[PDB]
Amino acid sequence: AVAVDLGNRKLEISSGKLARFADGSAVVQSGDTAVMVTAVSKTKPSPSQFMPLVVDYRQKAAAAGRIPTNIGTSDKEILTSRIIDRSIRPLFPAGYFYDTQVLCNLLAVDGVNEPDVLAINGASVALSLSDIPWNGPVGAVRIGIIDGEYVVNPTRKEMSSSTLNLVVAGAPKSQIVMLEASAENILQQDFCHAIKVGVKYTQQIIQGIQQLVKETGVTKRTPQKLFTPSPEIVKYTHKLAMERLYAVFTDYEHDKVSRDEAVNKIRLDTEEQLKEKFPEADPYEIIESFNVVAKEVFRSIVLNEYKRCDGRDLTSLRNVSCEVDMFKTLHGSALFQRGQTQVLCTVTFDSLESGIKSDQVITAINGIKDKNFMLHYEFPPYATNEIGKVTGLNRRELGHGALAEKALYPVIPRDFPFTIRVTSEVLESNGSSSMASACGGSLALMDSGVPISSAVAGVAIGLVTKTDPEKGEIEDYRLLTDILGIEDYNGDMDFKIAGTNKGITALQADIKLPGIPIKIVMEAIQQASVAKKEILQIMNKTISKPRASRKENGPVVETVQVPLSKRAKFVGPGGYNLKKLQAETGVTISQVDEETFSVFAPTPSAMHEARDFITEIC
Amino acid sequence: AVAVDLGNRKLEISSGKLARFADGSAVVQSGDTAVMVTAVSKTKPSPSQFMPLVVDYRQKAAAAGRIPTNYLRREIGTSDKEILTSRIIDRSIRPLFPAGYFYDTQVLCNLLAVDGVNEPDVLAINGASVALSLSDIPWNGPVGAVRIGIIDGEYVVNPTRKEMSSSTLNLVVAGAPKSQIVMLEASAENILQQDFCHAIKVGVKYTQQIIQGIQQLVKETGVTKRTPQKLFTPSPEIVKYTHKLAMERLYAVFTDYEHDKVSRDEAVNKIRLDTEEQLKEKFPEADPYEIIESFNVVAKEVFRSIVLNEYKRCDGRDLTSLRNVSCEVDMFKTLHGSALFQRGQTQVLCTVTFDSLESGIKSDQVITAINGIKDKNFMLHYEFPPYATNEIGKVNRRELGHGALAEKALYPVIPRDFPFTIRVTSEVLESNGSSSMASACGGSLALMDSGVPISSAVAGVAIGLVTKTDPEKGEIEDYRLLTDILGIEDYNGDMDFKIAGTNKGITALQADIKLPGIPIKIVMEAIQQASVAKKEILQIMNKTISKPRASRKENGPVVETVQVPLSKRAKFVGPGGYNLKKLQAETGVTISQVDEETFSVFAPTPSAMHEARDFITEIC
Amino acid sequence: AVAVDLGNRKLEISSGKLARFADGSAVVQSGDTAVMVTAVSKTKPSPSQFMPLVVDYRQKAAAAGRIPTNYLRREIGTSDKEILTSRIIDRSIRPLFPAGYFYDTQVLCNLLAVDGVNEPDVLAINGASVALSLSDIPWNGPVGAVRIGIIDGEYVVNPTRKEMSSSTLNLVVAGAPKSQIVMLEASAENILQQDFCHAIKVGVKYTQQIIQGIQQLVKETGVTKRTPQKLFTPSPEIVKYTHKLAMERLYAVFTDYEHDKVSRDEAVNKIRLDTEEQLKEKFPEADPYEIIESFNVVAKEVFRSIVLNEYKRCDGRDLTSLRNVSCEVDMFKTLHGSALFQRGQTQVLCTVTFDSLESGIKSDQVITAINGIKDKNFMLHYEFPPYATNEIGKVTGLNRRELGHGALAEKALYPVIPRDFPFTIRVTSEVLESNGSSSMASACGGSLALMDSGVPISSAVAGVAIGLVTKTDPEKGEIEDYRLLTDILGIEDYNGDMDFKIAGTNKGITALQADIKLPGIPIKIVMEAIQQASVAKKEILQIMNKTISKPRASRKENGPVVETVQVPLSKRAKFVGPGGYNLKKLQAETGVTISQVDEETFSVFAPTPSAMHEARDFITEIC
RNA sequence: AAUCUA
Ligand SMILES: [Mg+2]
Ligand SMILES: [Mg+2]
Repeated sequence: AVAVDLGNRKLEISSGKLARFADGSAVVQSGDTAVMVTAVSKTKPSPSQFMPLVVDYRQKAAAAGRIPTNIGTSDKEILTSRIIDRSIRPLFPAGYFYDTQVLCNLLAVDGVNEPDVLAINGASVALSLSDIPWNGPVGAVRIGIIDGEYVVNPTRKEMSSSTLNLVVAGAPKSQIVMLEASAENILQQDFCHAIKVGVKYTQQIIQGIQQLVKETGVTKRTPQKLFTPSPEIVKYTHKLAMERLYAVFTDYEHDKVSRDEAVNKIRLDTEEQLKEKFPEADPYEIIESFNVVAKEVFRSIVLNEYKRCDGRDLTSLRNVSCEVDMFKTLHGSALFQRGQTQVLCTVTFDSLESGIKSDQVITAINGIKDKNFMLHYEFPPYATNEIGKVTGLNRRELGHGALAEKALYPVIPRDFPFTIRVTSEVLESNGSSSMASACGGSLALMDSGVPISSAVAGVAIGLVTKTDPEKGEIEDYRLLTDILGIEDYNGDMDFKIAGTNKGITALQADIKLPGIPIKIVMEAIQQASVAKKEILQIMNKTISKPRASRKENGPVVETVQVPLSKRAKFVGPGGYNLKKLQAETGVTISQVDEETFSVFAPTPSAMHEARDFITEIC
Repeated sequence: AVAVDLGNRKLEISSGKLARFADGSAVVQSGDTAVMVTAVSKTKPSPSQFMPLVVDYRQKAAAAGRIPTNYLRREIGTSDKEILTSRIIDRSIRPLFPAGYFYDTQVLCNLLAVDGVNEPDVLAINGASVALSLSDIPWNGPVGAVRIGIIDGEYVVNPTRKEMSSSTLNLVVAGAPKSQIVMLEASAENILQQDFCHAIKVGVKYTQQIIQGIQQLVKETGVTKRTPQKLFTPSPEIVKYTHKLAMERLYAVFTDYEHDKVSRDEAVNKIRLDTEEQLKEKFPEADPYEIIESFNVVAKEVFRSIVLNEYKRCDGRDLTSLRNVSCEVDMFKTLHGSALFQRGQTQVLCTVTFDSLESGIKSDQVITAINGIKDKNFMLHYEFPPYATNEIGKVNRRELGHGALAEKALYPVIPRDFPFTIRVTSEVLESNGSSSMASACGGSLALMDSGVPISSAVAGVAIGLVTKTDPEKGEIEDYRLLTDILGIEDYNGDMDFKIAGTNKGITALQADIKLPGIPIKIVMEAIQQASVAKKEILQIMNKTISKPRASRKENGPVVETVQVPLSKRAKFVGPGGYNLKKLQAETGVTISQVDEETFSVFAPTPSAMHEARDFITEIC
Repeated sequence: AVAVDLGNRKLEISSGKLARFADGSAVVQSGDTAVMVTAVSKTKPSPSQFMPLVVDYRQKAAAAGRIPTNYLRREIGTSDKEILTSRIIDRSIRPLFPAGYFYDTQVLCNLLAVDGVNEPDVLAINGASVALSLSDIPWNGPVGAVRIGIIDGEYVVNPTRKEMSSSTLNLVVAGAPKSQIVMLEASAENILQQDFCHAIKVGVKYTQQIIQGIQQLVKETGVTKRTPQKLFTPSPEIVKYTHKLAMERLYAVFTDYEHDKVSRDEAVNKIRLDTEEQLKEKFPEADPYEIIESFNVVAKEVFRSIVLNEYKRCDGRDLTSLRNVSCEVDMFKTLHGSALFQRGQTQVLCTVTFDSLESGIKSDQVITAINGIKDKNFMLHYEFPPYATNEIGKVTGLNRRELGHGALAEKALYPVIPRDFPFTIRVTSEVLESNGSSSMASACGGSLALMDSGVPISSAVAGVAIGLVTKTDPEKGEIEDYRLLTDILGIEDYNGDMDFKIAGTNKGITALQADIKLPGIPIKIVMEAIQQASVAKKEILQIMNKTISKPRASRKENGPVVETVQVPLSKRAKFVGPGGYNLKKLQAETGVTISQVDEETFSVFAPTPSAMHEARDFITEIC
């Protein structure tokens, strides 16, 4: 057991008592909250030609106050699993194509110490003490700002009064592997200092975990094969396809489909030559060698020539155009276009009672939104000309919706008369769809008449690094503004950051490298601030201020007087008449007093239909 | 952009603005309702040896687009109304795909906006036609879809929501070029056959106007169709070789009138397992699947040649004769109503269960709204267990579609203001075709056996079709309409024309046309032919039972209200209704408070009422 | 159309009327309750290398067939009672299928009618037997199934619903011809062993009469069995050659008492890899599965021969010795109650949480809550995470295994749970380590956690599993010798003949589930399996009593607290908000449950006293 | 999916 001190917090880490059959197990305890994290990795190679890592963070009695539920994973559990997955996936060795599952069990929760941060550290310790190949321990802390003071691992009470909710995962040598933040439109300088404080605290956790690894003997397994392309067949692919790929990536009038088809034309014209040259080569190895050669050729152009595949410099945006009031019956609407990415954002007002539901146990599972504000994000298969199932929601769609929701959350007004639901549908996808959902969402919010404090613009910052194979240190790098899909795919990170013209509201740094220096992170934040200014200026031309009032076809809430003698007929047997009227019409009726009822009509026409029934009944 | 005028209604078609990445995309707008339909088809052939076409119609709100909470909940992802609309769109566009187009195709419908006036389901069908027409996906001529209603004796094209609630007909017609009919799906309030037939002719006329507008939009756009990598149809030289190997043996099998479903299928499979192995030797390089489909083509042609040339079915009937129909009722004492309907080798078990009126409404508004209350307090659950075909399967879109059709058939004769919620359960114990239509006949018997005072008995039948078509002109030379088709005649036929009604009208219709459209003359004669069969079936059913029972069974449910004083309300109801909720789960009764002093109690059985009564008395 | 008389009950059995397309069909009727059971078996062999038998018992209504649920089946899914009934039917008919029958088989039960008096679950087992007997599916002799209850000290066959609610024993017996018990499943209210044993003897006598009636129906129908395309059993000459290679190596592994679960399995797999290559070159044309199953047969025979010949288990103990048992309580402060039970290499984490009495009522009370309400407000939730076996698996929802094991452990602890407890008792048993008996360890750990939580259970409950290794005549098929094993490991359950799980207090039996893999076993073997487990259970209760012998005098300080706060009538509208909006908002944001109990009284339930502070401030500020 | 906690 090792105790790590973090200011006024203490992190108790232990292993060797529970779940000893697993490849790796660890118990991380803070206060009275204990999380057991387990890592299991299969020994046989996976049929899939990639890393089949899955993280399942499960909560027992998932509610505020620990109400024991006792079928579906909660959205909070899904988001926590994605944060853990992003913290540990970069540190896995390349070619580790083995099925791996990390499971988090909430042994105890005291309602004071948040178990989500403990689960990330537990995943690090379980992997560190296991035989699973994994490069270096990571440390995860949460940084908040309470009354201008930075606090490490704030309690539940402190988090409720914090202007920042930032989670930092750090690697050895003060590297950063994961950033996930949501701020109440705080200054960039305050945001930058919180990352500096967080990275310092993760180093203390890392050296504590390293002490635990030193005490208990850890022998790493030897995988039967690491599925990385052979260097001698990678460099032969370079000879065949470098010139053709170079012309394609300097062909500045390509679009998304044309560039992809041109690359695939070279791939089909080179993969067959690779097969004859190396008959014994793995069929997947042939595929990955072309991906390796294409990726490095793509990045070499950016590093050497400071020019991108579509002919713009490292700091300029794509073509941005937007419009509002697309359709008459929508309460609010906006079509935001950025390059070849198109998002349709719709604002629908709802009754405040639609935020709560029946099944109060289920209601506490997903909670109640503080501002009665939610964002539903959809990524239809036709956005990328693909076939896919539309039932349910993906993990990626849930995560993208949460990021866009917390980007717009700081500017959403308090105590709005209606529940605000924003539906962002990605009609066309070429990268930064979630950030486009924030810009289009704010445009649609202003079009619907919601008096938001400021317009919110999001942007994605890419990164291309030259890393020496001798030590793994970064010597040169380029930061790209408003990256395309191919730049995210061939890049090192997807630094999605949103905010108003005077602050930052959300951040999600999806770093594919085993860690980046804090210097790069600071420069990416500054670079994104300038790009955010340009996007906001374009957005303000379409609409700069919220409309003076909501659309005339919007919802209306009015009270109806029902006498105590006639109320039996009004509600019927067990509320049958009220529920029947709420099904044939969208009107929601909720009793307020013994002689009055509150009627919410989604449209003025629905109000007329309901009013006819109320008079006829009474 | 092209505008099509359909009487007093206007249709707006546009493309090139939204979802430019999809193979095809279109926005269809009527009034303030706009629907975007996209069509994506893969380039590589699908591993499955058939057409993998899936239509997903999605709604962003419920109750005429007035429930914004609907698509917040990914749970309860799809409703029955969405499934039925997806099946309608699928039936309208599936027959127009080229034969052998084994490519994964998905058609997705997004409701951009709905005004609560114009119905988006018909616009979705037209949007699917435009998206496919403008795309590079190989697809035949444009399909126009309209809805025809009868309001105050007048035929209305694309009636609004208000007009639909007052119309005696809800008919959806999909038309191909040259006034062909691709899909028919109607629910009628027991209207006359002549009135029904006129609406089909009116609808076909209106669909041609839509096809004209879509054709102009296609002309303006530079639409170029892709060349598929391979169309998976058997080679003509292989089909012709299979013909001389198995035509005589298949002919003897289909002229043997002593075969049942299993014996005929086994005899056909015996020839298949004898000819396919010989096909491999003659064509070593042939695609293995091509061999399976070659025998299917030969068997289908031999099967149809007998009906056309000899006017005789495979079981010895003529074109108009029905199968043996036997009925039974009151088999089980505890069931409120029951009926066992047998038609040939098709056996359907129908059960009527009476429930409380409040049982039809869920505990939350959102789920209640998305799956709205039924027009009457009546629903039909349709089950197709795997053992009905001696198969193994998990315990469905097809069962939902069949149940909706059987519910549509029986809905017009269901009485109004019935004290209980009528729930009809149809279980296909044995399947040999027209199981859904047998569910309508058996359901009528079970409703009469349970004591439900239906206005008239309802019988349904399926009409087959066997055509000889010109290989060059594509025109129908001669055709045979078949009465009460078997399963094999559906499989080898051109359409499955399910139509139900009383002795004096038509209540439901669903034409599953597998041809690229059929002439309106064939449809009119199929309706007339089904009228003759419907009368004969109703005559047999009347022998088993001709009128509803004078009263419900003595074991049936009963409602009665008990008095609870205000002082005893706290003890009786309990903490937050806990005591009431415990009772309604133990004894099976349902207690609903109707006023301050009295509670209404519904008990499924008189014994269940006895159990709840004794427990209630000791508390009070 | 054959009627079987069982005392004052009748079993009407018929066929040839409904669902004639199925390979087998039968209608079994008792009183006014009728059940149709169908059996469909494919003719083409399954691509899998085992037996794909699935039983789906489906109901069309809940609460004795009062509230219909078939229409909502798409949304409500399969109820817990249906899953448990399917497992009982599966256990009754699975052992009688011939070895090597690798063909997809589905047995479907359709409840034609229920009168609320005769339970259809027993008729479904008999209907499965008749449907298989009259079908062409290769199946062994008919199986009769009865339920035995003890009402007022007398034994009742197939008790009604009214009688079952007054019975101290809910025992279901499935019997084979010649009085061979094939399935046992029971839940007793801490009854004596002598009374329990007599009920089994009575039940087997009644199942013989049903078998006689089914045999009469089969004879008059004229049933002809199909000939399977192939029975996938290893060739006798292939097995013999495998026994010439792996016999000595496997014998050394199983006589090496220093092994644990992982090392022993790794040692066996090392021999498996060595032998399979020699088998492949010796029999190149052999089925690749046949090579695999040949080693399994040889390894099973070597493993069992040591127990029979030498009376010693693979870990060195004797037939009656228990593995090491360690117990802990109060491992976490915030848990209302917790325990850590270890038995060899089987570790179970048991947690007790108290909720309000209204947490046992679902959302759709009229229809969803009808799927089940706990009698004593007590339930056990059993989880088997994939890392207990060091495996990877899907981890949302419960499979049939976890529902069955949780039901068994819940029934073991149910008799000792007190009555009129102020809170809803919820026990969660998570298997952290698995080496053969986790469901029984959930009963022991659950008893410890209940005492640690402060619940005054009548007595401690201990569960044990009894294995069985038999020597069977190749020609006659009669058992000539047998050994009963106490506290079996996973390897002994896998290579054994039965998984006899029984639990109870020091004075009686509370639960039983006999997972017999043989096609029936003599009643005397079952008789002394109960007796042997009585000795084993006594020793386990001695170890558990050392850790904790009596429940704690009071519940933990951080436990739930419930009391009522008065809300004035003039401001009740503000307190509840629009349509109870404020109450639901407070419940989601704090966790407290507020339920109106009078015209001015609201009962507040708080999971923790700290959360009650938050709620009390909220009520104070919102008046 | 279903056996299978080897
Ligand atoms: Mg077992
Ligand atoms: Mg077992």
